[PDB]
Amino acid sequence: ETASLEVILKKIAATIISFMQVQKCTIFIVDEDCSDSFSSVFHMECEELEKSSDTREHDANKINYMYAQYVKNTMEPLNIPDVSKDKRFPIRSLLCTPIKNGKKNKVIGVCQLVNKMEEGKVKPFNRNDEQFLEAFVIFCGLGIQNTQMY
Amino acid sequence: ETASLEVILKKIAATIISFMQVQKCTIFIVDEDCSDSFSSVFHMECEELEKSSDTREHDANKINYMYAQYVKNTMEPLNIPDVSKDKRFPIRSLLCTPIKNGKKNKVIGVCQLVNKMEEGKVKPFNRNDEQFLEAFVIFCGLGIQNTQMY
Amino acid sequence: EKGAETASLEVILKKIAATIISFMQVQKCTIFIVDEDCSDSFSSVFHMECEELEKSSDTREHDANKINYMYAQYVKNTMEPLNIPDVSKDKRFPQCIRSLLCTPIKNGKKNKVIGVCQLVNKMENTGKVKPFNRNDEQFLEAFVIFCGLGIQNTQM
Amino acid sequence: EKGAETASLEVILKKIAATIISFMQVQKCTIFIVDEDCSDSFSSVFHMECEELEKSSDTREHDANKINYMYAQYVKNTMEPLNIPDVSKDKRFPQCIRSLLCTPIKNGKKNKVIGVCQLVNKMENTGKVKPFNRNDEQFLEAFVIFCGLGIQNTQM
Repeated sequence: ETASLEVILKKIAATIISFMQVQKCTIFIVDEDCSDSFSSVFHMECEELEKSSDTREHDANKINYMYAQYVKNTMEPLNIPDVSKDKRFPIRSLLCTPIKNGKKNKVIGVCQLVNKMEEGKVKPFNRNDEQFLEAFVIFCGLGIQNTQMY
Repeated sequence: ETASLEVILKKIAATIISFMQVQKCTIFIVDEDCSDSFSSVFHMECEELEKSSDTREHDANKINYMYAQYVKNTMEPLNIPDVSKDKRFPIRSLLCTPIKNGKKNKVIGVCQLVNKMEEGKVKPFNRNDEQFLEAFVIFCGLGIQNTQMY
Repeated sequence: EKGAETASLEVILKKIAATIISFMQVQKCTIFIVDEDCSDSFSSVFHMECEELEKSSDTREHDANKINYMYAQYVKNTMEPLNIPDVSKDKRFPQCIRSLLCTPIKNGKKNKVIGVCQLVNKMENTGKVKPFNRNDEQFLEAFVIFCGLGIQNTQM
Repeated sequence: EKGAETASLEVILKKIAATIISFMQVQKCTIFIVDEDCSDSFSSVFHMECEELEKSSDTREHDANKINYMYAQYVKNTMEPLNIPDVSKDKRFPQCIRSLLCTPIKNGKKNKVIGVCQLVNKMENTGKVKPFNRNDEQFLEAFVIFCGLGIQNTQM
């Protein structure tokens, strides 16, 4: 049914982004019931958000970069089951994990993930997702380092 | 150099989104010069934006859905070289193309693309991109229709 | 429940191989899962590959005459798609069955073949291989139109 | 300028085949570009494929003993990676060269092999095949750790 429709939409966006070299794609599907509206609105984006002049410094100050510094700033996963209801900071569930380096020198990046979903609804990130993300950034860290030293 | 670094970042985000079933991913790379800031911030997302109750009707009214209705509402590509400087509507370059149906029955969707880029900078969408997008949505339209009738 | 964990795994294996290929720049990836039931064997061997088969500059005239390029040849000269249900059972071209759908890629003006798209073994959710149907044929006919444009922009 | 349009094309061809595979659910895609220089031949044949090779339930014990599963076997029993520069030139395992990097996938606790990752033909920008180096080996060693977790979550 619509699960199949929601899968094509993903494919179409990823494909168009690949072939055209655009940052954003949105697929609007005319709602069959209300022709004025959209039954599905599938969105995707890819972007390098900083090509500036530390102007990048001041961008870190911003409220959506919060959790990133919090994790760079702890060396430890941050896990927020429902963000609307959360009381440590002034879009729903969020996992965010330090990308560390080769021989645990220090921290070289952060993975934020937003809205784990159900294979369904939006969901919290569990200890098992954490463990998976932790194993994932190991190779990432090692890939990121190669693209400079070489 | 950083072009290679900007490519890994894309791969990492697409991969993490694939494996974890999240909507948003952001890869922060600690700026080597200012440890407080981010040298790169690579962002990606995938989302179904409407699972509601036409509540979807009122969502069409919104200012970022503008151009979508404009194209549903014309049957013709819309092409805006620099949006900040544009005078037809109250993020920069934008192409937006109707997804039509099998035997040109009517319109079943819209592709918005934002920010063509250079293989470099952000760029306008040309007549050639249009022609390419026009040929692209033909198979899309035919794929979208299959996931309902079947 | 136990066929539900196996379709799962295939998905992961494909993701794995696609991910590693993309990151590593290799032509071929094969992931073997050791059979839990006895450790001397593999319960899954998931293969994926990616490569350009014509790295030679003529010497291609000879290669084009290979047995495995016949469908391609047939579609190119004929200028129309070819649909075979079971490549073995077929009589004009000299168990587990194989299905084939081969479609021409044309120039905008549709009077000349500029390439060909050959697809093998349409699949069902972990289902068997099946024949390509008319929607399949319809769909690919629409798909190669934008392929032609892509390709042509590239040969500038 | 004219080798610049050819690396371009390979990129498009890979994108095409990946796109069509993904949309169509087929195991194999081959895109042929008709040689502009003479229409009887193909100047590019870009192949990509995707499939599970063990669809049988024992009968796998026999399959695991195939010649093309030896590296896999060797890595699994040995429990450590295997790196071959030119699979032909190599003497323990019974031109255009082939390079091979095969790494074990382990359980969290690292005392048992649960699968194996075999990579073939590391490539250079349209460059030739080359040997896998130590970074290659380092990188894959880090990559399979998360593979193990993925796989295991799947076998619940």
